Amino acid sequence: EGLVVRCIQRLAEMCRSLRGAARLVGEPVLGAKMETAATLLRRDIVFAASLYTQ
RNA sequence: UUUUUUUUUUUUUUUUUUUUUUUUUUCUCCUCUUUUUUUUUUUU
Repeated sequence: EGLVVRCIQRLAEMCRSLRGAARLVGEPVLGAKMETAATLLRRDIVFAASLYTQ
């Protein structure tokens, strides 16, 4: 479980980039399920990163 | 005996206004027959 988190943060970028395409076309049927996936993917272990973040 | 790297949720907020129910048409139009008109009066 070291490459799973990196695969996750690679997937979330393309799902964050499909919204701009659905908005460009004008088809929010997919642009809504991409927003739901984007909010359904964000966990807290992903953002842990380093020790002295803040 | 299968390594290394590929960032992410638009920036902004400390804008004035001194009025008053309604609202605006329809034309001139043959009234039939015992009458002058009776009348005081009293019991409410």
